[PDB]
Amino acid sequence: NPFDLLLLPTWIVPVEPAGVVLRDHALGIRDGQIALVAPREQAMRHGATEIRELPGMLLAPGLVNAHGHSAMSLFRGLADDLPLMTWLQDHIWPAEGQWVSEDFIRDGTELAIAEQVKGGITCFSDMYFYPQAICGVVHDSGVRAQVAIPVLDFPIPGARDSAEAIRQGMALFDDLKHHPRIRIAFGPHAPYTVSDDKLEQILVLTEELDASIQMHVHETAFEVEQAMERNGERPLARLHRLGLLGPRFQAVHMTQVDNDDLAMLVETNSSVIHCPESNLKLASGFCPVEKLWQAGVNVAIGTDGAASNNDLDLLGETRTAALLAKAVYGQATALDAHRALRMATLNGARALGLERLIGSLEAGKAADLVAFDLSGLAQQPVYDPVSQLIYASGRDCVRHVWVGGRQLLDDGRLLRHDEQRLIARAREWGAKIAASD
Amino acid sequence: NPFDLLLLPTWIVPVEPAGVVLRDHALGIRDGQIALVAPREQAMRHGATEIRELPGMLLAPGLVNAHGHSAMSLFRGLADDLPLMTWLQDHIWPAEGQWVSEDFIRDGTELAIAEQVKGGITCFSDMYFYPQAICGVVHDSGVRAQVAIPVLDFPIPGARDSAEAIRQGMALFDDLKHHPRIRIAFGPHAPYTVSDDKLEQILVLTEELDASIQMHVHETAFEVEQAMERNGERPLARLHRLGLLGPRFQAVHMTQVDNDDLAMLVETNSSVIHCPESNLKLASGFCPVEKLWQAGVNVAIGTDGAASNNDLDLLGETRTAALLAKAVYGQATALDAHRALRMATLNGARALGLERLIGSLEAGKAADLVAFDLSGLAQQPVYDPVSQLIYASGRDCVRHVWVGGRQLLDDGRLLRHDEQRLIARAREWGAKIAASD
Ligand SMILES: [Mg+2]
Ligand SMILES: [Mg+2]
Ligand SMILES: [Zn+2]
Ligand SMILES: [Zn+2]
Repeated sequence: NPFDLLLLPTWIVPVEPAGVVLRDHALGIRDGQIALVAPREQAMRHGATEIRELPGMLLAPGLVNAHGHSAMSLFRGLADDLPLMTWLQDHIWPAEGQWVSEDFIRDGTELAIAEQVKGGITCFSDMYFYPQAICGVVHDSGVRAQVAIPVLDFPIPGARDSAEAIRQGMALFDDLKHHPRIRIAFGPHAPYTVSDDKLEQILVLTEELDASIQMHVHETAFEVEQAMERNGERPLARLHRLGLLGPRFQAVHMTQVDNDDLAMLVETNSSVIHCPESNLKLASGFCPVEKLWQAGVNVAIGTDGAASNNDLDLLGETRTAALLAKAVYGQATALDAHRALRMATLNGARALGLERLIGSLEAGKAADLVAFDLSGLAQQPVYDPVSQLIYASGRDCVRHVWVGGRQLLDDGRLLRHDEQRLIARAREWGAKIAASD
Repeated sequence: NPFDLLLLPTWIVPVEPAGVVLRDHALGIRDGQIALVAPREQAMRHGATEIRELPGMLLAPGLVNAHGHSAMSLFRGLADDLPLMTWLQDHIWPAEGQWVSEDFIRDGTELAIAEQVKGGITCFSDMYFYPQAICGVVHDSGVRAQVAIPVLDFPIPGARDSAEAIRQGMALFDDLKHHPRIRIAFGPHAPYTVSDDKLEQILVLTEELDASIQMHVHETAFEVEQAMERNGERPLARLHRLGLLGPRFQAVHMTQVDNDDLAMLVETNSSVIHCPESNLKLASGFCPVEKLWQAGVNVAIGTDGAASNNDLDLLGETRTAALLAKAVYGQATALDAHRALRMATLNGARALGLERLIGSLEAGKAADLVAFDLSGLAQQPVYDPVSQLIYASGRDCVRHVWVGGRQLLDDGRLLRHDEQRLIARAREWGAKIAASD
C-alpha cells in the first residue's frame, strides 16, 4: 500500500505542533489526505507511486485567505487615493451598477483564484454577488472555499432584495450539500446595512444548517460612533444581543475594539478576520491583533478585495500584519513569525470551520499544501526558514500547490487556468470599465 | 546624431512633472545622459544605434534607497522577534565583533547591491563599517551611492575612535573626489552616541567640503525622553543648536516629531529619511509622513539593514509607506501613489544632494532608469500604471535597470554579479555565523 505521492522538501513546517520545523522529513499523501509526516528514512519504506524531491524548499499547509471580494479584481487600481465615500459613490458603486453580471463575476472570480493560487493560497472566503456563479468557478478551479451569501437592505446585483438573496442562498446550500471543497455561509455586509429582523432570520437558518456567518464589524470609528448616536449600542453588542456571535461567527476588520467588545469575543469564541492592508489603505484604523491573541481570540487574516489592497497576496498581508502588530502593541515580540504563519493557515481554517480538515500538516487532514522556494539570493543566508518566509520572501517564491492532494500549481504554472486567456479577458473588461469611469 | 539607446515602453513616468504618465513615448539616451523624452514618432526621426521595445512596461527613474547598512545582509533573519536590546546584545553585536572584517563587508555589501539592483534600485546610501571596502564594491557594481563614514564614541570594527574614523573618512573623500558615482558623507550613528565635540568637528569638516551628514534621529520615544530628562533638550533641538541641521542633513527615522521638531525641520530644509518597515518591526513608532510632507519637509525613504526588514525592497517599502501614511494621518488621500513614487526617487535624490543628476526623467539628467513589467496576471487590468506599480506590483516585476546609461540588469539578469557564487559565499558566512550565534 504505497503513497500516491511522497514529498521530500528541505524543511517541513507542520504548524501543529507550534514552533516546529522538520529537517530530513517526508510528507506522504494517499487518497487526498496526509497519510504520514515522518523522517525520510521511515517514509521511504512504505513505498510511493511518485516521489518528488524539493531541495531548498519549505513545505507548509496551504494559505487560507479568510476574507475577500474576489471579482473586484477587475476594479483593481481603478480609483486609488480618493476619500472613501468619493471612491464608493463616484467610482465603485456605479461601476458595479453598470458592469456586475454573471459574466463579470465569472471572469473576475477566476482571475482572483488564479492570482491566489499563484501566491500559495489553497482556501479562501468570498463575499460577493452572484454566489452561484462564484461556486461554479471555485468548483472548476479545484480550490477550497467558503462562499458567503450577500444579504442587504437594498437591491444589489443578482438580488432585488434580501428575501431573494436568502432564497437563492438556501437553494445554493442544498445544491452543494456534499461538495468536498465548497461551503456556503451567510454574508450580511455589515450591521449598518442589515435589519434586526434579517439578522434573526439569518440566525435561525444558520443554526438550522450549522452554517457560518461572516460580516464586516467595527471596521471604522465612524460606524461605531454613529451606531451610538442612533441606537446607544455598539454594533458588536447588538450582534451579541441578537445571539449571532459564536464559534461560527466571523467578525471581519474590528479596528475598533473596547473591553466590552473584547469580553464578548472571548466569551462567544467568535473569530476575528484581520485585514491590515485594507485597513491602512482606507484609513480604517489598527486592529489590536496581539491584544486579541493574548486574550485567546482566534485571529485569521484576509486580503479584502483587490480594489483596496491592491493585490491578493496573503503571504504579503501576513508580513504586513506581523510588522504592524509589533508597533501597534508596542513590543517587538508581538505576532512572531511562527504565530504569523499560524494566523495565515490554522487560524484561517478555524475561522472557516475547517480546522479538522486543513491548516496543519497532520496525518488524517486533507493534503492542502504549498512549497515555498527559499534558495534565492535575497533570502540568503537562511537561518530560520519560517522567519525567512514571513519577513524576507515574496509570493513569487511559491513553486507548487496541492488541494486535497490534487496539484494546482506546478513549478509556478497553473494547471487549471489559462493565464494568458485570463489576462486578455481582464484587459477587455478593463478597457470597457475604464471608458465608463 | 542618433541616440546610443532609445527606449520604447508602453508607459513613461518622468516624476517631473508630477502626476504625468506618457503613452506612445520614447526615451533617448546619449553619452550616459537622458537626451530626449518625446513622442515616439518625433524621437525615431533622430535615429538610434540601439532601440528597445518594452511593451507592457512602465519606465521610471531608478529607485533611490536613501538609508541602509548593506552588509547586514549576512545577518538577515539571524534572530527575529526578540526584544530590541536582546537582539543587539545577544546576537548582532557579538556577531559584528567576531565576523565584521573587510572580507565580510565586501561579501555582505555585494550581496545587498545584487538584491537591490534586481529590485530596481539604482542609488543607495550606506552607513556601515569599512567604508573603503564598501566603496570598492560599489565601484565595481556600477551603481550610484552615498557612503557615510560611521562615527561613534566607542570602538567599532575598523576604527577605534571617532578621530581615526574621521581620518579614514577624510582620506576616502580625497581618493574618490572624481568618482562619477560615489559621494562620501559623514554618518555619526545618533546624537546619544556622539560627543558634543565630535559633532562640531564633523560640522566644520562638512561645511569645508560641502558634504552631507546622515544620522539616526528620534528613532524611539525612549531616545527622546532619555535626552529630555538627561539634558533638558530633544536630540533634534540639540542638533539645531550645534548648527548641524540644514539642506545636507539627513535625519533618519524621526518617528518622534513634535511641533518644535517640525518647525526646525521646516526652517533648515533638512531631509527626513523614512524607514517604515524597520520602524514597525522594532516597534519604534510611526513617522508622521503626511504631516511632514504638507509642511514642506523633503521625505525620502530607505530600507534600513536587512536584519530589521528583512529585505532590501524599496518598491515594497514604498508600498508599506503609502499604505501606512493614510491610517497614521487619518485620511485615505495621504501619500498618493505618484507622491510615493516621488519619495522613492526624486526625494531620495534631493536627500542625497543628487537632484540635478538623478530622480526624474528629464533631458540633461543621468540615464538612471528602471523598467517595470506590468503585463502580469495579478497586475491586470491596468488603469493607472503608477497606481498599479505602487499598490499591486512586486519587485520581481523589475526587468531592466540602467545606471548612467550602463545596463546593470537585463531581463532580470545581473550583468556585474554572479548570483550563484554570491549565494555560495552567503551560505559560507551563514554556516559560521549560525555556529557562533
Ligand atoms: Mg497586499
Ligand atoms: Mg521590506
Ligand atoms: Zn470586505
Ligand atoms: Zn539604520
